[PDB]
Amino acid sequence: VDGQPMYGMESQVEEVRVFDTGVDAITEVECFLNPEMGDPDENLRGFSLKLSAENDFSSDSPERKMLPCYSTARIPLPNLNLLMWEAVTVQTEVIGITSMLNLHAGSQKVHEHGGGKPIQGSNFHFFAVGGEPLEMQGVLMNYRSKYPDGTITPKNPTAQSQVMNTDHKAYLDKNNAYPVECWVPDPSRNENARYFGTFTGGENVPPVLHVTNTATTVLLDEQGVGPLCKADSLYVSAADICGLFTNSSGTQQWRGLARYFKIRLRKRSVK
Amino acid sequence: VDGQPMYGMESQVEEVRVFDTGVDAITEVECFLNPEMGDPDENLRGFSLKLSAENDFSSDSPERKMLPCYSTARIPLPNLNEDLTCGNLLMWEAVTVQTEVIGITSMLNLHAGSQKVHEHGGGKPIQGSNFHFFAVGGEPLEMQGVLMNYRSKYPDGTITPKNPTAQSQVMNTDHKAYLDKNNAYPVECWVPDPSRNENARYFGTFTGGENVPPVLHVTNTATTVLLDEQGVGPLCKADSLYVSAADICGLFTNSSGTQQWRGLARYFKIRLRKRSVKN
Amino acid sequence: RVDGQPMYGMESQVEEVRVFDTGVDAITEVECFLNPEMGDPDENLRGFSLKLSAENDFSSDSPERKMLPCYSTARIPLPNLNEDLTCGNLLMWEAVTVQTEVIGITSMLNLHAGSQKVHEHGGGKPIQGSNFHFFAVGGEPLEMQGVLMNYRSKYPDGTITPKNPTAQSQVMNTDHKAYLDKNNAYPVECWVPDPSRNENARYFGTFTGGENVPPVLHVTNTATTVLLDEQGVGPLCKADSLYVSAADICGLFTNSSGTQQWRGLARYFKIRLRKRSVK
Amino acid sequence: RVDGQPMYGMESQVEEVRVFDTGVDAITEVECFLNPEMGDPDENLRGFSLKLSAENDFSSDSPERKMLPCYSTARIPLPNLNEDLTCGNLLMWEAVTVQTEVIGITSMLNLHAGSQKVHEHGGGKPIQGSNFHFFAVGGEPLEMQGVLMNYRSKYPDGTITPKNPTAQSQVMNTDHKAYLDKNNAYPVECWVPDPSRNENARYFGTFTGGENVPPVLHVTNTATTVLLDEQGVGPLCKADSLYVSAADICGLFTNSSGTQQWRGLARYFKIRLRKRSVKN
Amino acid sequence: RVDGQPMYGMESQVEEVRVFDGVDAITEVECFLNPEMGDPDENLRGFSLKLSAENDFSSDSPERKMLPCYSTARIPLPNLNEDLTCGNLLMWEAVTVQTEVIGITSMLNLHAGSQKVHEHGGGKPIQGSNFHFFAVGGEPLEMQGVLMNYRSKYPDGTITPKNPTAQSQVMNTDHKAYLDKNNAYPVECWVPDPSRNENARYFGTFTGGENVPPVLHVTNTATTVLLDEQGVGPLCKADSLYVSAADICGLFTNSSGTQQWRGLARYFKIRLRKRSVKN
Ligand SMILES: [Ca+2]
Repeated sequence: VDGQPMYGMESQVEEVRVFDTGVDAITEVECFLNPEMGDPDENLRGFSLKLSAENDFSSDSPERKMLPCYSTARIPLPNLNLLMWEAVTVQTEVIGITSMLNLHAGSQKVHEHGGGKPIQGSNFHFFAVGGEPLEMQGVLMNYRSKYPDGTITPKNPTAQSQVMNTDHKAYLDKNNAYPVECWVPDPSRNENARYFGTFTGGENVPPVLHVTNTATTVLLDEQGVGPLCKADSLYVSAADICGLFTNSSGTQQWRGLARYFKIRLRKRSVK
Repeated sequence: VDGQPMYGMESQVEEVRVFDTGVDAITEVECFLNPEMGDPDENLRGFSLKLSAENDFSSDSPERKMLPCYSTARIPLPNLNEDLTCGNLLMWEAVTVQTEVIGITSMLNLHAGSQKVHEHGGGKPIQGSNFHFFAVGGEPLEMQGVLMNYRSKYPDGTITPKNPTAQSQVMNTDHKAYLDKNNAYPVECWVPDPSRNENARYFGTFTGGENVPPVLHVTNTATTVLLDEQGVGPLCKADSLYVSAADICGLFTNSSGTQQWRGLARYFKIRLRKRSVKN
Repeated sequence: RVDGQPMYGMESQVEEVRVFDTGVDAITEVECFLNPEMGDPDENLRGFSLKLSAENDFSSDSPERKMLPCYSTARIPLPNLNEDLTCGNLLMWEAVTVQTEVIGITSMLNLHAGSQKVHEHGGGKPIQGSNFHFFAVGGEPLEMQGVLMNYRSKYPDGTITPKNPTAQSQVMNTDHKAYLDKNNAYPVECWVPDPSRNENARYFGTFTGGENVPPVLHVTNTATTVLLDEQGVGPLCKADSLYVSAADICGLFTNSSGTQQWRGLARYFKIRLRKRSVK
Repeated sequence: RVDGQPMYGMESQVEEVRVFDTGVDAITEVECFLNPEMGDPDENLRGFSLKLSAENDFSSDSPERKMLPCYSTARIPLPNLNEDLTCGNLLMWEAVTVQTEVIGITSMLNLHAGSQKVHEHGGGKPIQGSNFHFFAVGGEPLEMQGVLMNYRSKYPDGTITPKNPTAQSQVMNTDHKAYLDKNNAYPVECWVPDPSRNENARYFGTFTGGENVPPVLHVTNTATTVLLDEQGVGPLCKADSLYVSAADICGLFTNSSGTQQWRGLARYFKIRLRKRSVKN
Repeated sequence: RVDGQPMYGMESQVEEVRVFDGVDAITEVECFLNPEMGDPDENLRGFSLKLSAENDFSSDSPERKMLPCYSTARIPLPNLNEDLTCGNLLMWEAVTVQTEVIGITSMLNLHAGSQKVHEHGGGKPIQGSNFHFFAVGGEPLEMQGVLMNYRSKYPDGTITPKNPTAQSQVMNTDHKAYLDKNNAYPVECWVPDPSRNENARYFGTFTGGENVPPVLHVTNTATTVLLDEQGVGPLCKADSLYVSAADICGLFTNSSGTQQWRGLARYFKIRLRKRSVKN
């Protein structure tokens, strides 16, 4: 899996803490994923290319830099070997939500003499923690969409690809390649990961984003077993499309933000 | 019941797992229902025909491909009483269900088909009136008919309240039906009958209006318990499990201003156990 | 006496009576429905009001009967329990739980009949705006308090409204006490359940006001309201009579002309009763 | 001293007093109501404000009395418990629970009287926009903190507003402490419950601001607010006085002319009290 | 150093210190933070300068008085160790916090300054993008910088991410700061750092959009518990308690159509206990 770097010089692991009261040592990993909104030039990191509109389904050829893609990373863990790292809990929030209080830069005035238009409209907030790559199912608004070089989209789509077509199974195995609009986490798989997403659609939808270091998601299933890290690898996945930025011209760009992860792991004996 | 296929080549059962630690054997059935929004041509699977408007109640003849219909399927289960003696009935009991709508991110395509929100703007998101509904039962879902307009003339290929009257716009107890055909019972004509469905659990939210935002959640960590107050889930009569859905996500608005319903498939993971019952 | 929707005879709105008897603490379930009373301006528009007037000065406000939604109510007769008991023993039916939902919420997905196009080439306008959803289960008729938008409103023949209203009738006037003793007569806009009484009933209501309010309605056979108070006592059925009350104004229907009508739906009730010893 | 809505005598807004006493731990329930104080611009428009002015410069902002909704409050007198007790024994009434709802929420379904048509041939405009729903139960008067949109506002005779306001009065100015000691005098726009005080009361408020905000109002006789703190102690009625406070601005009524008036409704209270032994 | 809003001396924003006492004495500290919205002149305390619009990302130079900043204060606490022998460390531990925004009803003034909503109408309520945030810690709040536009040129009197790059619009780990100065860290530049703040609890909700209604609750019955999973609250390491807030309520629209941020103060009641710790 070719994800965002989680070792070496550009590593997005900010801290590793070990809590050891003699038995059942907990390892906490603090890391982040950057959004992959399309980045139309070197200065507009975290934005998409301006959106096209009204393309007939027969001639729908979106530009690469217009398509937000899923973020993912493989975090390498110490080799234990059968003892496996088990993901127990995750704290996660979107980083930089207050940046949207800048109404002076770039955004269309709401009216004569007014401030800039806030980022608003369709948003998607999603994260996953797994012991293997996230498993995706493809579903398309329009099966005839012609997707650009550098994206991975449902192969040999049909009209059924607009509903459920079981041919479209993929691993989230490349960062910044699987367009959010083409793929969802596969509810029929991901037996070894936990995923969470909310889509809110509409022109005037307000973004609502919460931050707190007091909220924890438990990753243990009903049997008290968390995701188990195959090949000593921990997989984090995100999509955080916050809404649409409206320029003075009236053009619209997706805006995305990074997601923080604190994952608590323990060593677990397994068959 | 003539539903979406759940055996053979086109079966919409994706996986059957059996968890057997000697005693409490659980069978998990993973399946999906496709939406039945009307499918106006071979390319627009999951959409309706464009919506007509302002038909007088006296001349209201909606086209078949304009009407979303309920989805349903019969899942066949192993026979349990094949190797048992008289007086012993083992039945499959639906204990829990995990369900979510499949492909909710597809609505982040604002480049294809949808009217610009304003000059130089992106496409209009799918929005407006939506209905999200699912049912798990040991027999076909039981429906009650209610009509906006009793005089509506419904097209060939649909099953709608027979001999409607003005009372059919409120409660008319004549309009009882089994959801016994997939893609035939128009969502606008039928609701789950609260007076029946003693052997199923159903769940539905209608949200009406022009600008209603769709709000859809996905997670493999949420489970609905199907057991009643006595700890009994739906019991599968004739070794048949029934899943039913309607997932009208909202209205798609074309450049022209024409509007089509957009629907998505629903996933089901149903946990079943064997239960001893009298006779 | 209470002159409600019929709950015995040929036109009875009791759909089923089940008795669950495992030797002790027999439960009787009553399944019934109330139809909405939105005004029914002609024989074809059952469940709708007359079109809404606007801008009447408070000094000349004379709304038409068929424009005013009214509260629904019914007396359900129960078996006599004291026919076969000796003196000093009073057995009463006690309402323990209620399952209730609005019947036919999907009927609002008909956007082809009657409703004004949302824009050129568009579908019909969904029902939306001000709504009120209310139900009560009691052992006696529901007790009402009158409050008026405008005390000078002149209410039509066939309605019962606050007698001798004053400016204080626009806030709290304690003269305006009434029993919900007639179906389709007490205008919703004039009356609320009296929080100062109803010691022997449970009531529940949500008002949502505004032009563009989206309707949100849930259906499920898995949700139960417990009617027991802190002491574990439900409503007690005086004179062996169970009282159900409802108002389900779903929002406003907008015609092609731009005229608006209230749309209402029926409400289902499943009430669990047990026999209780009382002094 | 608190000059509130009448809660004894001929005009008393106590509707019922029920006593439940099974020999021990007697509960007294007090049922009462507060009327809204929206401004009442003439004798016929009880429950409404004067039409709203707009665009007054901060330097010349002189709102009319009948344009300002005010807090409602009342002192309910309770029996003395200490008349036949000896020195060193103090019994006080303790507020344990409250059931409260807004009275007359369905009155807003009158779209035929007074309200501007929503469009040609349409019904009247529903009441909507900025609303405030607030209630308090206490063993002493409600304690208020003043905060002003505009400190230079000149408030009319008949109102009590922050004395000698400053620019800091638009944020937190600790000079602006008051008791809610007069019904229909403390303008809602000038005052909030003081979170730094009210140790002997429980208060609850939601403000929702905006042009198109829908009113959402619930009624049920099955919902109870527990007034007990973490130690299981409710407000103590220290001079045998129970204090109820409310503000229920439901939104704006729009006339045919386009003028806007606040519309308010009364609030019902059922308060359960018990007798509690307290130290001298 | 933390140069915050005064919490000792004549201008102290500590309103009360209560002690509840035989063994586990609780000290309650009641204080407030004022908002720092920019205060464009001596009369407009709690407001920002009118907002500019449409600055190209390459020429974005916002004025100081246009930028809301985070509020913070260091509250000094009694020394506990003055009469203890070495190897014994008593520290103040923050257990709970009650907090609300002060003066939410001030937004019911629709007569002063605000543009009429329409001819003959009242003033436009404050509405749009808002941010409500508070923190309680035993050390200064730790911030991460993120920018809408990395090329923004921030005015003298602010502290903003040093040497920003395109990555500063997403996650750039160079932008670490302590909230060490009141009215200097612009809200739009900084968030609490989830990678740090091991010794504080923070809570924030951003709601963006033109027409967002402000929703604000007040009650003295709601408490936030600050204890972690081990039952340990923030520990005030140098006998210093840190409170931080940002309460941008929305936009005020003048008659001209110009817009200003409006902010309000936040109250804090913090319950502290003495806790024995290792040196
Ligand atoms: Ca009573």
